[PDB]
This record gives sequence, C-alpha cells and structure tokens, in this order.
Amino acid sequence: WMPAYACQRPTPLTHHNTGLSEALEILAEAAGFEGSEGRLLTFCRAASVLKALPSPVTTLSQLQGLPHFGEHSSRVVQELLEHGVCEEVERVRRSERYQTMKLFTQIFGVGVKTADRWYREGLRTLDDLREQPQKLTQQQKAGLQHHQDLSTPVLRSDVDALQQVVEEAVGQALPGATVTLTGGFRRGKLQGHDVDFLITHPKEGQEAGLLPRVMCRLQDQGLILYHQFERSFCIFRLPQPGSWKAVRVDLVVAPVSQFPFALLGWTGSKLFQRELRRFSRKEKGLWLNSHGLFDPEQKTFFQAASEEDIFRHLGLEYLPPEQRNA
DNA sequence: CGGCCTACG
DNA sequence: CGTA
DNA sequence: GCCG
Ligand SMILES: [Mg+2]
Ligand code: NA
Ligand code: NA
Repeated sequence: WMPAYACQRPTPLTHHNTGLSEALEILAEAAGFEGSEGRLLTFCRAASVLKALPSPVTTLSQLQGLPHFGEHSSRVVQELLEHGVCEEVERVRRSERYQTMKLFTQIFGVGVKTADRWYREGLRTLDDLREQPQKLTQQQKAGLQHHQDLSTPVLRSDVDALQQVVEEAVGQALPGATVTLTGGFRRGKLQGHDVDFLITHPKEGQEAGLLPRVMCRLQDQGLILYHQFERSFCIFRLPQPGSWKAVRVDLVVAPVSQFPFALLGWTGSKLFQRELRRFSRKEKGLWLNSHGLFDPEQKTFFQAASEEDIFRHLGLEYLPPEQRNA
C-alpha cells in the first residue's frame, strides 16, 4: 500500500504523527553522531513513512506491512504508544554526548567528524571553542560569531526582504536574470534556518560569471558578513528596524537548460532528494543530480522543460513542492 | 552479504 | 572536510 | 536498520 520510496508518496508539511516521527529522528541523528549513515537513513525513512500516513497511529497493528519498519523502529513506536516515552530515546536525549554533538554540529562549518574530534578532546560548550580559536576554520569562525542570530528562526518577512535585495543585485549584474525562491520556503514552510535562491538567465550562457558579480554587488551594499563559482553559502547582514541580524543565504546559479533540475534539487527536502536520486538509479537506471538526468547506456541527457517533465520521465506521479516534505 | 544521493567550495 |  |  504505502510506497517504499519517499518520492512515490505525498508528504505534507503538517501531518498526524509528529511525536512518533520526532522520536525516530532523534535516533537517526544519534546514529549519524556515531558514524552509522545506514541506521540514520533507515530511521529517517521510517519517520518519513509516518509523516505520509493519513491518520494518527494509535495501535501497533497500524504499522504492519509499512516499509522501513522492522523490529527496532516498531519497538520505539510500541513504547511511545504504551507509555508515552521510549527509554532508548530518553537515554539518548539526556546523554552528554548527544547534547554536545547536537550543539557543535548546529554550528555552520561544523559536521559530525569535526564535532566528534572536539568532543574527544574534551570540549563541551561554545565558550570552549571560542577559547581555542586556532582550532577553527574561517568558515567555523563565522558560524560561531553569528551563532545566536543563526539560531533565530528566519521568517517570511525576512525572506521577502532578502529576495528584493538579491533581485536588485542580480538585475544590476545581468539584465534579464531571474531569482527563484527554493528550499524549505518553496515547500511552504513559514520559518526556516536559511534562505535559498536559484538564479538563471533565459539565454543559455549569459549566466557565466554571474555569481561573483552578484556577490561583489551585495558586498558593496554592506550586505555580506561571510562568504567563500556557482554556489555560495553566505551569511548576510539583513537590515532590521534600527539594527540588523545575520541570516544564512544560499545563492546558486544554473544555466537555463539545467533550471528544472536545479529547482528540483534545491527545493528538497534533503531526504526527498536522496530518495528521488536512489529511485532514479536503482529503479530506472538513470543518474540524477541538480544538473541533469543521464542515461548511462545511451550516453544522453534528458531535456526537461519543467519539474513535471522530470517526474514523468522517471515514471513518478508529480508532487508539488508542498508535498515533498519527506 | 553490501548498499545506502550526488554534487560543488 | 564543509555546504546543499 | 532495513532491504534487495
Ligand atoms: Mg540552504
Ligand atoms: Na554544522
Ligand atoms: Na533552506
């Protein structure tokens, strides 16, 4: 009944099993912290299956036959249903290791391997890192410097303000170039922790060299706190009433021939994308990324005019962005 | 048993 | 490695 | 951890 890949089923933003999915996502995150990307993936997939169900799970019976539910994920749901809490999940939550790895990996520039090294070295707090600045890359120094602002939810009003200044810079850099909001806000989220924009031009090739010109124009308006091509992972100085706040912004340039692939890629969700690329390769024999869809036997790229074209070619029912919240 | 998205900076 |  |  329930399809096995997240790209085969609609997943709305608001769903009926948040308590269960959040618990499984804690186990997925913890699996990542210990270096098991396979267990992370299963727990993420199991959580995503629950987000796609039409009703609350109230009895263990309702898991029977669901993809990515085995002994472990089922036991977690069982305990939550029976007792309101899962002992394993609570143990993880309260553990010094989980809490510190979560604290460190939330920093822009810090992933699991870096965080794990710092944990093994005895570091535990943001202050501890500030005390040892030579342990930090320039990217990490920026992530730590702006950490409080970057932990503040980005709102739609912020997105609209950012879109206007990005459109202004892009128009100054290249007449006719366009700016498309992607990421979580395109999927309908009302908040986020960053903002993603996709930039192109209707005439193939005109966009060459565009992103450095856009960055210079934003920098000269004082809008850039951190950056450093066709992808830029930035921190903007966003004006506020009487002041300013740092906001994470991703800027991406694509040639228009690639625009539907880049739009599909950068719209996410992250799990949706990896499930879609897995489906493409394992079920259809085609290789998908944010540039194209490649048939490795014919050695040809699919010409797509829209996201719908990409879904149809993969034999998938089209999902609008608001249903890609896997 | 081995696979688990696939790129760019 | 980091980012998505 | 789950699945092909
Ligand atoms: Mg982003
Ligand atoms: Na991080
Ligand atoms: Na985003």
